[PDB]
Amino acid sequence: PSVFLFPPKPKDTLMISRTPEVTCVVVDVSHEDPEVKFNWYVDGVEVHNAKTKPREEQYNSTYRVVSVLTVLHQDWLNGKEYKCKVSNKALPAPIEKTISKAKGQPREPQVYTLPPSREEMTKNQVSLTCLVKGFYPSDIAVEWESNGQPENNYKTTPPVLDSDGSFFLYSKLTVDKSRWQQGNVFSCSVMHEALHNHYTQKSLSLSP
Amino acid sequence: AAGGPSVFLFPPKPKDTLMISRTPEVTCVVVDVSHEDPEVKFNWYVDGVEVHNAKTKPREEQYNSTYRVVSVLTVLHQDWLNGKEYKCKVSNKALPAPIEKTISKAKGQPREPQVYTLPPSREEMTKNQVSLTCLVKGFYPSDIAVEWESNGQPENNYKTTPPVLDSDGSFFLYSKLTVDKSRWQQGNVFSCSVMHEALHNHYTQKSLSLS
Ligand SMILES: *[C@@H]1O[C@H](CO[C@@H]2O[C@@H](C)[C@@H](O)[C@@H](O)[C@@H]2O)[C@@H](O[C@@H]2O[C@H](CO)[C@@H](O[C@@H]3O[C@H](CO[C@H]4O[C@H](CO)[C@@H](O)[C@H](O)[C@@H]4O[C@@H]4O[C@H](CO)[C@@H](O)[C@H](O)[C@H]4NC(C)=O)[C@@H](O)[C@H](O[C@H]4O[C@H](CO)[C@@H](O)[C@H](O)[C@@H]4O[C@@H]4O[C@H](CO)[C@@H](O)[C@H](O)[C@H]4NC(C)=O)[C@@H]3O)[C@H](O)[C@H]2NC(C)=O)[C@H](O)[C@H]1NC(C)=O
Ligand SMILES: *[C@@H]1O[C@H](CO[C@@H]2O[C@@H](C)[C@@H](O)[C@@H](O)[C@@H]2O)[C@@H](O[C@@H]2O[C@H](CO)[C@@H](O[C@@H]3O[C@H](CO[C@H]4O[C@H](CO)[C@@H](O)[C@H](O)[C@@H]4O[C@@H]4O[C@H](CO)[C@@H](O)[C@H](O)[C@H]4NC(C)=O)[C@@H](O)[C@H](O[C@H]4O[C@H](CO)[C@@H](O)[C@H](O)[C@@H]4O[C@@H]4O[C@H](CO)[C@@H](O)[C@H](O)[C@H]4NC(C)=O)[C@@H]3O)[C@H](O)[C@H]2NC(C)=O)[C@H](O)[C@H]1NC(C)=O
Repeated sequence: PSVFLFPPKPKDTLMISRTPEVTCVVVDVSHEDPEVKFNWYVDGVEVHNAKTKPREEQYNSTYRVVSVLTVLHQDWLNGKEYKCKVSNKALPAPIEKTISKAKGQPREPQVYTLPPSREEMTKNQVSLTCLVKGFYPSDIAVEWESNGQPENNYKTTPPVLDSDGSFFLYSKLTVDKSRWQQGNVFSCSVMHEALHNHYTQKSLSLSP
Repeated sequence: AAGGPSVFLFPPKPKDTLMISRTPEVTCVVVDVSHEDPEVKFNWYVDGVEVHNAKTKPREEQYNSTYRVVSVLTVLHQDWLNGKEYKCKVSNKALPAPIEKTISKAKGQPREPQVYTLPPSREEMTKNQVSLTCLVKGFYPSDIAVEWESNGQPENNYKTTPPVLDSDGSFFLYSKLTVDKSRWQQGNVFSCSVMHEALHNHYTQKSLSLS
């Protein structure tokens, strides 16, 4: 009976309206004995606002069981540690796992939008590029929007270690050449802990 | 022998397979050859046919007090690019049966990358350093080589992202070259070179300069 501990999603830790959650999912719990207790700790203290979802049989007839702990944005961003502690009857030792935010002095990313190259204008789909460089540590969120809705067709590289010890990444958003040619404005939104309000937005549109 | 000698098979480097003036090599490396049983025999096979052009290196002693033997098979660019299988067979009397390893190019229909160069953002023109971007878009499979040069010489203060899987099943990546604002101001020309099996001549080069 083995444990997996998942951290809150970056964007949930960065925007205070959202709810960051730490997840403790126990997998491979027998029919034999299947009951399982969850106790949660922040810097070694007992918390009791965990919402635990009932046992779930897979096809592996083996049961999965999830305890979700809601956390405070500042506690996570300040580096506090979260331990999940699981008590099954199916092994003597109640067994445990910790996580916390990755360490490192925050570095503020620079965000730059780049129009498509003139060679791509022969195609009827074109690429809009968002470059995010100089950030540390690497937990980040990047998204594209237009006129207040999210834009589907994009993909973001994973962070890449630059020469100066900071990270960079690129996000490519693909759109119809027509929408670009009509002067539609597209925004790159970036969320990172070293930004003011943890948020910035840079716009991009067909220039005159 | 540690838990017996063990074998590792290394493919050629992509660039060597793609430029025909370079020499692509498959390398078979055997480690943990005991002092009691120090002889090792390589047999090479390409699509199940033995070849005899391999170049076997002496036999070098490691600090664990145990041997390392390397054999090097030169391969044909087009044989590798056509998907042929390379097979190393290693015999040593510390082993009950000979060990064999197989290697070959990543499979799948090739697709040609498009290469676009993007100048630095106007907002970056405040800083001392600016970023020149090479977008390489739509390629399959993912083995690729991307380099930056200026006046024939490499630049090397650049980083390439790994291939990212795109929505249409192909890959793309970006290559970022960081340059002194002054060299970009002077009109210095920079060039992104790409090597990939679906390019004409396996090669292309896109240039950008100021204005
Ligand atoms: C019975 O069948 C079920 C059915 O589930 C199956 O799920 C997938 C994999 C498909 O096969 C489905 O078709 C199928 O239905 C089995 O359930 C699976 O069990 C395995 C093993 O127990 C788990 O694999 C582990 O995965 C986690 C990370 O998984 C996330 O991403 C998965 C995509 O691959 C996704 O499917 C998962 O749902 C999970 O998603 C997370 O969900 C949480 C909460 O819901 C959420 O917060 C997140 O949004 C989301 N996160 C992500 C990233 O998507 C991982 O823990 C495991 O990796 C460990 O082991 C490797 C060995 O080293 C290593 O590569 C990893 O780094 C990690 O290793 C540990 O890492 C750290 C250091 O970094 C350290 O603590 C440790 O020292 C180190 N080493 C070890 C040994 O721990 C592994 O990849 C599946 O996730 C799980 N599926 C689901 C849906 O839960 C079940 O196991 C079967 N029973 C049997 C065989 O008995
Ligand atoms: C005794 O000593 C010897 C000699 O080692 C040297 O001397 C001692 C005294 C120390 O000082 C050492 O530090 C020193 O290295 C030991 O021999 C070592 O044995 C281990 C295994 O026990 C081998 O590990 C394998 O490593 C390869 C990658 O190795 C490259 O990179 C190393 C640097 O990181 C470098 O040291 C190697 O020389 C080799 O370098 C490459 O060389 C080629 C040509 O020679 C060159 O073209 C390349 O440019 C160059 N590259 C680099 C980066 O330098 C690794 O691939 C293996 O991983 C596979 O196997 C693992 C299990 O064995 C598995 O966990 C992995 O996931 C991985 O699995 C593979 O996955 C791929 C992809 O999916 C798949 O295609 C494969 O089928 C699959 N293969 C397998 C087997 O599953 C592996 O980790 C060391 O290379 C080797 N060292 C040397 C120098 O040869 C020995 O261990 C010592 N024994 C005792 C008892 O002490």
